Amino acid sequence: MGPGFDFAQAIMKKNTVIARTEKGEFTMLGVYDRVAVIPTHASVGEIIYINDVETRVLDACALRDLTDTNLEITIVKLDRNQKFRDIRHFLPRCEDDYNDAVLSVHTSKFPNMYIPVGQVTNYGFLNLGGTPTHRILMYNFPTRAGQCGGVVTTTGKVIGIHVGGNGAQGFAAMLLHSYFTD
Ligand SMILES: COc1cc(C(=O)O)cc(OC)c1OC
Repeated sequence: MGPGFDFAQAIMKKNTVIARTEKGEFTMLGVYDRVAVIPTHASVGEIIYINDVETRVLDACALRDLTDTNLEITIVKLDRNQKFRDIRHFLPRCEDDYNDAVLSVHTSKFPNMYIPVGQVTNYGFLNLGGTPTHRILMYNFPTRAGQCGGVVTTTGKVIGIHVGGNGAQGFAAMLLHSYFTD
């Protein structure tokens, strides 16, 4: 409907797949080569379904900060026959607050879904499902089951992936450029 939705749609159309684990179907952001991200609570194993294709997992790393606190991001390398467009130049370098973000989701349950979530706070610490978590972004939208892994963007930046909510607020894990230096 506007330039925010334009950027979000460009990311969804080329850099997302539908990931299925034993814990559910998730929006999965492809970042470069065969490397993607997903919430850690997806519990990625040795095998994952990618757009309903059985796919070997070459590597999976559940990220933690240097205080050894959960970040809720798993980086997955997929045994896929095709690379993602490299979008690392759209990742922020530092923790920040943002204006006018979009949360985009693509699954069987929620195809081509885009939500204007407005202002995004650098919230920091969250007890996420009982797990102390750092680098959380917060937005005031009543996000639901089915939106986990959803991409959070502004115009020109891919800033986070949706990991939870409390009925009134939604919470995303930050994506930082430094996670994807190879
Ligand atoms: C349609 O929105 C954009 C898409 C892309 C892209 O390369 O996908 C790059 C942009 O910045 C130059 C955009 O504007 C912020």
